[PDB]
Amino acid sequence: ATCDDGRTTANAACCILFPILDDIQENLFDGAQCGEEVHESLRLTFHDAIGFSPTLGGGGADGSIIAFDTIETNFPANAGIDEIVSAQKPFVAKHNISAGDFIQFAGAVGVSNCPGGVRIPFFLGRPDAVAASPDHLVPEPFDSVDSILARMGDAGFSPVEVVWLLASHSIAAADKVDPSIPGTPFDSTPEVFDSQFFIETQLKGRLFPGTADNKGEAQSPLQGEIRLQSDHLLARDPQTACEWQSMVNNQPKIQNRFAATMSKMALLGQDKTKLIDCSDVIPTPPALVGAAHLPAGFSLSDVEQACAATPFPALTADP
Ligand code: HEM
Ligand SMILES: C[As](C)(=O)[O-]
Ligand SMILES: [Ca+2]
Ligand SMILES: [Ca+2]
Ligand SMILES: [Mn+2]
Ligand SMILES: [Zn+2]
Ligand SMILES: [Zn+2]
Ligand SMILES: [Zn+2]
Ligand SMILES: [Zn+2]
Ligand SMILES: [Zn+2]
Ligand SMILES: [Zn+2]
Ligand SMILES: [Zn+2]
Ligand SMILES: [Zn+2]
Repeated sequence: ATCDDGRTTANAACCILFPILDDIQENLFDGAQCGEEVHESLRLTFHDAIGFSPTLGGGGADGSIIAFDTIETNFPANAGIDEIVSAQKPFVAKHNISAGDFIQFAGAVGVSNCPGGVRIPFFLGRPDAVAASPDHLVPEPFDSVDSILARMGDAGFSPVEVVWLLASHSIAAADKVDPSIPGTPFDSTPEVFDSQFFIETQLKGRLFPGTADNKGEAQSPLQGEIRLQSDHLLARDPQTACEWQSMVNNQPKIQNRFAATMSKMALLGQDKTKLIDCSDVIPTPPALVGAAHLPAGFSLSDVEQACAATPFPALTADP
């Protein structure tokens, strides 16, 4: 199909997304860059979608975190999310798509700006949200592995899928874990969707980048990087450590599994067969530039290897 401005897409219903794409690329993503608002928009896709429990309710990827922002943004696990919700709200008001569609569209567009990134499958047509998520549905960085895997499993994700989703932490920072050092990233390349997060979380912790007693924080290996306790444990626990290590210097697996599992997450509470595939509106991501490495001065002895079956791969260090 050909849209009014000459751009093409498989289904004509998708044409409405093109002015939305251009607006968010400039005005939410700072000119199609992989910066703060991409990272916050990607976090928003998960905090919207994981509000989904067969027992307790919540409609999953339904825009509830925007439609019922007064309730959801005050949940403790949603600390700091009000900023991206307030930034996205005027776009939803101006354009003619539902909040649930907008949150997943913005997350997919954002990720596509990141070198190494992927085009997350995107489907159009979610109805407006009809309930707020229950509290206590979003995993917290001081939750146990058992807790996190039980919560994610309740929403439909296996332990390997949790690891795959956490490739998101390769383009991510924290503002509320240690409020003395807001904006501190989880890996050394927060504007590159790469395996550095899976490498750097496996290094021996050395320091606290800000203060020393924050709930849900573990020691980091690097000044200028922050480590969550949940990531420390997921990299080391016998249920997940082998999958975690399998991501290291495995860019094709990171890409393939993150895209597939993000699509599953973006469809929680929805029926793909009732929606329209508009995946081809999402931009082509740039390539990695771009090689997996240990930080300068580090060696393989600094890796806390946690997979009994497979030795950690031999990486080189930056000079
Ligand atoms: C599995 C359990 C998870 C836990 C415990 C967790 C925890 C956290 C925490 C504590 C922060 C920092 C919030 C702040 O202080 O500002 C964060 C940020 C973030 N999370 Fe995760 N997360 C999890 C899973 C995921 C998933 C599945 C995604 C996929 C979309 C995701 C995407 C992000 C992104 C992109 C950020 C960066 C936000 C920014 O830069 O402001 N998280 N997460
Ligand atoms: C059950 As919970 C996700 O608030 O630790
Ligand atoms: Ca929701
Ligand atoms: Ca990265
Ligand atoms: Mn942030
Ligand atoms: Zn910006
Ligand atoms: Zn519009
Ligand atoms: Zn509407
Ligand atoms: Zn709770
Ligand atoms: Zn709790
Ligand atoms: Zn908890
Ligand atoms: Zn365990
Ligand atoms: Zn480096």
